[PDB]
Amino acid sequence: SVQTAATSWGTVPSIRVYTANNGKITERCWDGKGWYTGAFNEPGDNVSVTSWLVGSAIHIRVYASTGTTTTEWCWDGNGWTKGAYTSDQTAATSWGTVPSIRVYTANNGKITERCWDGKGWYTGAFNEPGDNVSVTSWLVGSAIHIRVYASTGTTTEWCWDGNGWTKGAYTSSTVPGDQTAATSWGTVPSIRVYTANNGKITERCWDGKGWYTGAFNEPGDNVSVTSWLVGSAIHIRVYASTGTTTTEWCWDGNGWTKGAYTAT
Repeated sequence: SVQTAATSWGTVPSIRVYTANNGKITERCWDGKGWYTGAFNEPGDNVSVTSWLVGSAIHIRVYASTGTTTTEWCWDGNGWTKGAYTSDQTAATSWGTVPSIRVYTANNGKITERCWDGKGWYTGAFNEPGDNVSVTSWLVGSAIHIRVYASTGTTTEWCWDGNGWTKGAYTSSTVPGDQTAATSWGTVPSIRVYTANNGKITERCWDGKGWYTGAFNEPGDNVSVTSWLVGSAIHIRVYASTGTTTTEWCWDGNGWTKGAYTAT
């Protein structure tokens, strides 16, 4: 299967899905006005994405990986520029507006972190075993809360609450080498952790009071996910991948419906 990562922003919204097929990562945009190919094209077998907003514009970071080489590609409004990231399988997330970017790298079963406080990159304290990694985070107004999902060749949530990593209460039924995705929203928060286990992606949910299996159930060997808020209404977009097929599935508070993105 192809490998996919996605990001969204704004209440329109605008969604960016980056699909790595045979060493060439390709973009597919959605400005609320149709799916159209984007100006992003770089070499890569793996890609993870994150984005924030500064002012009325967007800033996208896209982390392409080949072997053990991870080159960052920036969109500060002005073209796709090479980044200053040095360090395969990766997962990125941001917060604030400086911003602050963590990029967890599940190179060779040991997940390692690279942090950006705005003043250069520096290796972070995170060092946990696992083949696949996903990440999500959220702000409470002062404290950042990161949830890192490590899957040994069993998925183990790791929790940073502004003070030391601690093992999380995530429970799910996985298969060897399973592939995971995650998104979050709200202050509670609400977490949706999707895992790909031999062509059948499942959902595990946490509204703040006990994990529980979600309603989502579709076919796929890879999952990416993103969400956004229209009011207190959350809209999630999950991208399942099999071969080159990539079917978009949409939650809009009203059951799981198919999505406008082509299978491709």
